[PDB]
Amino acid sequence: HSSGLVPRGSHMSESVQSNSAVLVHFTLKLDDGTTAESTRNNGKPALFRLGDASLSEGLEQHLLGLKVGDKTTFSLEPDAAFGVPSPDLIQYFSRREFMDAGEPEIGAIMLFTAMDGSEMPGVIREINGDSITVDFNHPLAGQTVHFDIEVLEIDPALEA
Repeated sequence: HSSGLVPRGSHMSESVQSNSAVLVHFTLKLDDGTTAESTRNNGKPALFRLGDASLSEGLEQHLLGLKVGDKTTFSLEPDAAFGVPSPDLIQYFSRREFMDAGEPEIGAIMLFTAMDGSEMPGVIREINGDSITVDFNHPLAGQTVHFDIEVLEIDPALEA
């Protein structure tokens, strides 16, 4: 063998792979310095799963190769992060469709049920009589995002 290939010592991956589940701490900040999301704020670490389109490819590319205990800080522009916002994700509802959901209020985040029963938040953008405008774009669409990520564990095992 001429590869530099080495049998892996550990029972689990030693560095993040294309399909790893990764327990992390993270902070995600916007250009103005505000914190959009933090594991501190959530109260607990997050599970980042590579290889199933739950993460952007740009985030995945910065996680690949990291080992437990590694910290990385980096920024992503929208095309590598949460994309730019699309006018197609602005949608129109009748006020009566909110009959059981709560009064629409400008700027509120409301939850909506999709056809397959998964839930999606939407932000109330306009209220004009019977017509309610809702924006379903990702909340961080269009933003440059600043990540600070620390790898806690790779492929955590089920507990007995």
